[PDB]
Amino acid sequence: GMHSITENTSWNKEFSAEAVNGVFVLCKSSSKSCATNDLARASKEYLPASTFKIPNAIIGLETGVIKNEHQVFKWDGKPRAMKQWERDLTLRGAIQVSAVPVFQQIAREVGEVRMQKYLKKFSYGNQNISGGIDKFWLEDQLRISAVNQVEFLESLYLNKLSASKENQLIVKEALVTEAAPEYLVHSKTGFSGVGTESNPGVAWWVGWVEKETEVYFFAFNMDIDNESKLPLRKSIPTKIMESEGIIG
Amino acid sequence: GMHSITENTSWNKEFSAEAVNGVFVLCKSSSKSCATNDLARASKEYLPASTFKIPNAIIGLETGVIKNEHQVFKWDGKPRAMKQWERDLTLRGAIQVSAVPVFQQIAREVGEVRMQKYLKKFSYGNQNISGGIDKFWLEDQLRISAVNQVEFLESLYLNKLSASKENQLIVKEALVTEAAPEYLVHSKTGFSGVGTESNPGVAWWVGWVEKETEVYFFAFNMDIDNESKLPLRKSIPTKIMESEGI
Repeated sequence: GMHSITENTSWNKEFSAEAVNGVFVLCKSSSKSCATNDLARASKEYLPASTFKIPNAIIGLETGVIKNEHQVFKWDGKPRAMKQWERDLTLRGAIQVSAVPVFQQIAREVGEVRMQKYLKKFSYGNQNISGGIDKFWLEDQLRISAVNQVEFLESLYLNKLSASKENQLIVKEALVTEAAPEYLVHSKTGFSGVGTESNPGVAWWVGWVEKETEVYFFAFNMDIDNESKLPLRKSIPTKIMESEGIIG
Repeated sequence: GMHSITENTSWNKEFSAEAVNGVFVLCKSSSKSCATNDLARASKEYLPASTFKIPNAIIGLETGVIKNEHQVFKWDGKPRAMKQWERDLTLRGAIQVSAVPVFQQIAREVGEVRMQKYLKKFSYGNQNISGGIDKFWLEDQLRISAVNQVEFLESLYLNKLSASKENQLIVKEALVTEAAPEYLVHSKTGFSGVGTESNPGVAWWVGWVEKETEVYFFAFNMDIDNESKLPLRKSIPTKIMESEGI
């Protein structure tokens, strides 16, 4: 509830320029002041892909599966699907390089019962974790909208998720992607893949920006059927936020 | 403490090149593996200046003087020593720009008895807060060594100070100064001033670097009698950390 959202089709400019079907949701201060290029798509649910590392990390910490912020996730030396992952990682490292196999093992250890419990507590999308504990967020039935991502991140920002404050803080530091004296960005990407014939994949960028004493929450997604379009998931939102005087 | 520290006078190069008198302490993983260019100076206590914002912030939160990490520190329009501080500020913003007025008010509200209690729990330097509740970490009185800085920051890193884990995490995020996927820096500057006739001031840089799965704790100070030398408080420790692959 209490979300107040205004459609502003002038933001479509950055999408049509690139022939992208997508949505940006941007909120100033709180979910009581949000704008989007597309009201319908703002509420449409998509696979979260690696944006699911945010709740997964919090759940891993809450359940004790992740011992504390200093746990090192060791590589067993066996092939992983991206070279970036073939190394020992911190929790922050694993989140920042989107190290799927690290979070797959976290998920397995959390287990279905506890995972379901926390997604209900977090109101995380359709809360559908069916299809395999180590892959549901990448290829099964879990879906969440940009609106819901914004409400979830706002809760995280405020430490109001149903988790310890210290666990929320740990995950928040892990999400910092830009730090300057008066400008701080927390963000996470996701990418489900290129989809299938007439069923595109989804790319995400979600997070929040603290500028001076203001805070802006954001969530972006787009249909994607070609990996070469992937950088648009950051550049389109960056341009919109620049046009609003934010990126700065 | 349990610090194991080795003198390496090869690190003196980057000082004498710039005609600087100072010390660098650098530890890999923990205080059990540290190196310095000068053991004696590494243990010598100096005025912390704005590096004191780290314990002061923690104590601010512990005592409830700081509401929480979302507290805004409103400006009241009265001119301040620096333009930069003539705006409202978050906790992080105030630390990052070293907004002394903000922390003076925090200190006053904390009070002597509590400030003393906490500096004792933290084993923070000589624990000398005499000379006025809002003055003691500037101009003389309180002094801390580079070694003690490292030990304190390692405790903070590990959430082992006598303070809530929450409050430590809040202050740790306020100290982030560089963020990349597998490189994270937490750091804080200090600079007491240019001081006097061979009673020079002190510049500090303290913090830690997380690179891949390793962590490095550092503390740097140098004598400074000329505001123009101030960039060296970063460049000398940068050159040394670079030479070690950090």
